[PDB]
Amino acid sequence: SNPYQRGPNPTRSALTTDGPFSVATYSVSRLSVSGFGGGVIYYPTGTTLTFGGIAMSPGYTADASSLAWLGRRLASHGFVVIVINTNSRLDFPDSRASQLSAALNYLRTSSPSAVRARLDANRLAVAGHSMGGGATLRISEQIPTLKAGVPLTPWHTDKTFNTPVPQLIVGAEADTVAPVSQHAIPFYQNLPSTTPKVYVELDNATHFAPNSPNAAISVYTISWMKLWVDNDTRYRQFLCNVNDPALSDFRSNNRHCQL
Repeated sequence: SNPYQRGPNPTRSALTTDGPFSVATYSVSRLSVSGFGGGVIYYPTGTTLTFGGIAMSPGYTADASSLAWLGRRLASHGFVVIVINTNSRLDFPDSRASQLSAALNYLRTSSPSAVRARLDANRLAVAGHSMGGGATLRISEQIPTLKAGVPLTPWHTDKTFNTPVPQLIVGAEADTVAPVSQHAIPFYQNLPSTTPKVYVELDNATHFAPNSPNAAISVYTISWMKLWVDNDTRYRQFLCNVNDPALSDFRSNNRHCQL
């Protein structure tokens, strides 16, 4: 019996809409926190259970609203999610990584009591778009107790990240901002061979696909978070033996397909 398992047995279709948990939102004002620019918390309501936490970073120039659909999507599947605003819209990936760390500390320590009541403070993960995807890789190096990272169409000047944190990297096949041959794929290849890793390549997609509702991004992000944050092996089925019309490529070392 897995004490972290939440929700009914999944289907692929179920991972393309908001999940079964009702969601509350809390706006974190810039002037109320230090180390990051505030943001929005999405968290489950109507429940006595606790859930893992996820911090998400937008990309260059963007704010938390650019990932609002995804923060709510994840929270509704059973997670406490903070989507950050950054100190400056022009912050680069390593700065964003520091701010994700500050946001996770805040989430665990100083967020509203109703948020902390829903949070298992020890089961945490990260995701982000573009420069925020680079930040996801960087913070995974810095905090190797994180349970998972999901870099979405990631961008970073550094290509090698030494982390044991399982990563599912989403590339956009037709990306010209962070071309997968120069960003996503090198990131995937250069992670340690012993780290569980997946590369999902969205067929014909472009750089800003993650900022709009996207069924494939939802399926793979929920599944990776469930598998690693909750140890929920019911989600292996979406990550193994994959033949998905939305994808132009799927690569993995398949460490996640077994215990």
